[PDB]
Amino acid sequence: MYILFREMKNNWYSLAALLSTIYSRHLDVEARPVKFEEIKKFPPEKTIVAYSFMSFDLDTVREEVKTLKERGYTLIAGGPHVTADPEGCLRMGFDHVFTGDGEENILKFLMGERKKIFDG
Amino acid sequence: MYILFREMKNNWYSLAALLSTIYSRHLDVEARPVKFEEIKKFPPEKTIVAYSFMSFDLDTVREEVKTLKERGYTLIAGGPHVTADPEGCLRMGFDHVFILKFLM
Ligand SMILES: [Pt+2]
Repeated sequence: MYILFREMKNNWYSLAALLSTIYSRHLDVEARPVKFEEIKKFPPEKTIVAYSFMSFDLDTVREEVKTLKERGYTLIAGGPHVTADPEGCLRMGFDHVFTGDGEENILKFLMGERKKIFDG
Repeated sequence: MYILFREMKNNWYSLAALLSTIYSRHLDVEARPVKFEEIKKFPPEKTIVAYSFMSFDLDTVREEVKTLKERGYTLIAGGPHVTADPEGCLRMGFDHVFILKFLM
């Protein structure tokens, strides 16, 4: 009772750090949370979608990815699953994947680093 | 330019069946999706924290479980890694593992 809470991981990046760095480094980037029905309010040419999921969700992720790729977005992903078999996620349609901690690696990506796999 | 984050938000929470209640039913019980670096401001005596995690990041869970328990927070848990060896998650400092029956 009395104010229940939630914690999830979704730890593969640090949001606060990400927003902080985008702010401090004067990058041109807009980070927003999104439900799949949300977009395309955003042009795929200018838009990157980042994914985090468990070993589950793999069937609907595989579906959402193929759709979003058909609509010509850029897809990156991280989290507990992506850490193990990042190659599958790459063969799943993701453009760039991030194993382990991707807090620093994601910033390198936004700054132009094109690696298919960012180690963590 | 635009980076959009898609969270899957899988739940052991039995949909809104168990959830939509704490909103609807509970005047004295409160629910909301949240994250860390928060939960600090909330009173430890009253607050419940429901963790969801994999075998990965099990060090961060333990580390946060050490801080929150020392501060007095009551922590619950559920998930794939909580399912397998809940006794381990219990020794980790979680008060109960997996819902509406408990909150009463
Ligand atoms: Pt999880």
